Amino acid sequence: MKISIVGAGSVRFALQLVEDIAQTDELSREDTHIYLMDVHERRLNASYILARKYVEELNSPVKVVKTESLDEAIEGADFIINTAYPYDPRYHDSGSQRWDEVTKVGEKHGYYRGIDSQELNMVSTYTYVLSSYPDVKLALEIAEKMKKMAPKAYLMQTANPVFEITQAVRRWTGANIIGFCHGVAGVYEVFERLGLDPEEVDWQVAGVNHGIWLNRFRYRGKDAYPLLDEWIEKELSKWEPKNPWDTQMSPAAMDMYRFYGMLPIGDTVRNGTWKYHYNLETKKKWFRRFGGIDNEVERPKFHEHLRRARERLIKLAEEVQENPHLKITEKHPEIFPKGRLSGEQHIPFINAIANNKRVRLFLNVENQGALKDFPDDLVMELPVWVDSSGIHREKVEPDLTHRIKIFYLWPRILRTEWNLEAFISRDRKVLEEILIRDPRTKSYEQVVKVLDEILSLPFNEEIRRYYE
Amino acid sequence: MKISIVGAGSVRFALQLVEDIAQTDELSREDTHIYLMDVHERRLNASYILARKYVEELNSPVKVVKTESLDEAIEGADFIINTAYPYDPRYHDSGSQRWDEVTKVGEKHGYYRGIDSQELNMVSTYTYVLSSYPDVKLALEIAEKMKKMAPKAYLMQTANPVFEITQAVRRWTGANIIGFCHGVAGVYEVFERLGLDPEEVDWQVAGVNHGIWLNRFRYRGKDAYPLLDEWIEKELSKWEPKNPWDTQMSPAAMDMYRFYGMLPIGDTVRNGTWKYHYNLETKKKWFRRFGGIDNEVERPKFHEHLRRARERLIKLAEEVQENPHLKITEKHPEIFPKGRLSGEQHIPFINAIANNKRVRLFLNVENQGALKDFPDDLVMELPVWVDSSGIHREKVEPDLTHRIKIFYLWPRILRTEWNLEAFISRDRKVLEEILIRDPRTKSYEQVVKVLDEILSLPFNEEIRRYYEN
Ligand SMILES: [Mn+2]
Ligand SMILES: [Mn+2]
Repeated sequence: MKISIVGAGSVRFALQLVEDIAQTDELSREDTHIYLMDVHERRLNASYILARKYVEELNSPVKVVKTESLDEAIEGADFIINTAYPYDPRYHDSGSQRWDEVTKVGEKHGYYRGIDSQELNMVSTYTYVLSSYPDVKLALEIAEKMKKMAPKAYLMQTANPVFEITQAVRRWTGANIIGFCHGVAGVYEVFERLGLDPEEVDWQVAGVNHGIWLNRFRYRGKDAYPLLDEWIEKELSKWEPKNPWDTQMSPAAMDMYRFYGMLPIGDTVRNGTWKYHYNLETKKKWFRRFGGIDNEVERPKFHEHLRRARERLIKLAEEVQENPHLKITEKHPEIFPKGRLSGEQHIPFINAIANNKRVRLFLNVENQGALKDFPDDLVMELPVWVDSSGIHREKVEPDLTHRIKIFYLWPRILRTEWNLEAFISRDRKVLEEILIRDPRTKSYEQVVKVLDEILSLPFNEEIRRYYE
Repeated sequence: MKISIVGAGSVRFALQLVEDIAQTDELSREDTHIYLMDVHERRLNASYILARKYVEELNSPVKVVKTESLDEAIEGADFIINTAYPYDPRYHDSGSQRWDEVTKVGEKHGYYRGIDSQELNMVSTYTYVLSSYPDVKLALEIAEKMKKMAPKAYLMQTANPVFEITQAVRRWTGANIIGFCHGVAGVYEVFERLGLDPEEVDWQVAGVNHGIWLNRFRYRGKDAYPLLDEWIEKELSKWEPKNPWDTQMSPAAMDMYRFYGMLPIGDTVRNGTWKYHYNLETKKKWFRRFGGIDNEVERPKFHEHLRRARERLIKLAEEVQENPHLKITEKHPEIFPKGRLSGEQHIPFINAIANNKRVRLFLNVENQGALKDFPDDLVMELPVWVDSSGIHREKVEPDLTHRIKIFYLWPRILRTEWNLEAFISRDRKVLEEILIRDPRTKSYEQVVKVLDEILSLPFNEEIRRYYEN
């Protein structure tokens, strides 16, 4: 089989994908070809060398290939993983650096954390100038190529905005796309914090990408929510975040639980109303110490760490290339483990589809009735069981609460429709209309000016012309 | 037949209803009984005397009765017209005055035009502290009474919020309510400005209460929107409103037309985004001279005007009580016309249901498939044909645009659900959550304080306790 990783320049992630493949029995065979593709020659090479080296040390028969041709990566593929984050190397070092520059423009026009930060949509680098033109455009191009050169492949969309893109591709191309995100892993924080063994809990989450809720939580044959209530009464007050990313049991999470009736899970906790996000001091009240990860201090700090980690991997690539005796699985155990899968859903999905290794996943697929009061065709993030017969929606029960539907999911669904409309219409009036619905907007003149300046940045030339 | 007017203390409207009934040939009969009910004795009395006086001057066999009892008004009714605007007379002269005071508290806390003014919801006196407790409570009470004591009657809801109340009554009691509003009449304004004969226009509107769109506009066999475009290019810049209410052809309405692809009709124009409403100066840019009717200047002024008109009718009632020879149809023809219906929808509806006089109306009724992409059970404002077999939904064609659905109607529907949840949940957190979605909210502490003060007002004690555990 042929597994293609588009955007392999994202080195650490591409490596953890390869590692997961080489460590998976059913997939660790001679006829498993992994194609690594990216336009960035040096980042691609670093992933390539560290990937081949890793499989050699693991003694895995898997073949690793690299290429700079999208078409070559796609042709005849069985699985295509889209993790690309387009950017202009003349102006920026990465997509996240471009997002950061635009965010700063927004901030000077009075939009704290940028125009792309909206109610229920605070997750950083999720959308770009609202309609995410570069990311949607690329996914659509991949989807259309896949329909002709790889008619049986799954497009595994990991690049953001996952919700908008999966929905756009489905609606406009009919391509075989499935959105992947792993905010569901926040549920293990909850179990731990409450002193529960994960394998003794009967749970389910459902909702929308970065918008999922613990609809079922049961322990020793009963509702386990009373246990959370106890923890809130006794432990919430003294809760402290272990790092900027640590929000699952935060005051914001529990305030949302109090209102909605179920606990928001994972990135859902980041995606709250402005109640929790007005400014950095408000964020520190609701997430404590760091103010979470989506703020002016922590986010640029995170991106810088990413950049450095990547540059270390590139250097390490150089090392192994000159000293073929280097043992990376010994030198750097955390980056190159041998008994530890990443925990990411991508490779289990592949093993499930190809090899009938049945597993429960949480993926962005069309609703088709799983959630009542939502359209069949709406892409949602659902519990599904996957095997070689395909993707089977688990019955969602109990249902999501009324408040979650009317106050959280529906408003998020409408924003998806607004962002999609902003992309397809090529109409600047839609971009304006979105900002007019933005609580931070104080005047129409403000809306016009922030968009004028953002669309006039030199690296946004194509986007500016698109809306002209 | 028994036609009950609940809230007949709203003198001029109650008279308009009586007048239409008396001038309707199939309803002018001695077994047509019009009950006027209201807890306000003076006002009820004035409606009562002027009503009986008018039906005499017309020689109608219609019987007019007055009662301060809700139960008596409802018992055995065939049609119940709820036009009540509940208010505590210990504190205020009317519902409007109460709304005005609360609005000022909100403005003091930084909410221009009050917390009850929200995006797509600028119409003054439409909701009251978001959940409209007094008005929703009353409608529900009437609904349950009606199901028991008037099992076949129609509840014709006129009092606001019509959308919220109609939906709530349908969902929680399943009672036989239909919502009535007259925004659709802005369409004739469009025809007049374009120089078109109202009788030779093929038109349709659809959407939601105070949220309707001119989805079909055809003239002499051709889409007539090109004529609107023509008018915009030639006349818009010099357009001027005739009074604070004149907004149908405003720059606001046209700006919405340009974005959505269809013209907002009637009160829909008042119900825009904050783009047209940030402050009085912004209102004047988009609605010209007066800044429309929903502002700190024109609305109190209109409310005082109403109070003044009501008081003149009460004084006239006295005049007639002490001079049975006065002919009020002569003294004030404008107020007491003959051979001239108001143009309102309520009495034609009654004539259609009762006597099979078939008529096309625009009413709030369950969607039931009329509009694609909306639930069957959602209450919407639809073109319907009415007769003794009931309500027949006209085919809606052309469809409402995508933008109208995703940017206007759906956001409007969600707000109705928010407002409903704010009522039945008895939960103050829901009132808070709504203000948290509000642009003029700058902090949570602001939200807490504005609701605290509003709920602590002496006349809001019932609501205050309702929201307490
Ligand atoms: Mn994610
Ligand atoms: Mn109305």
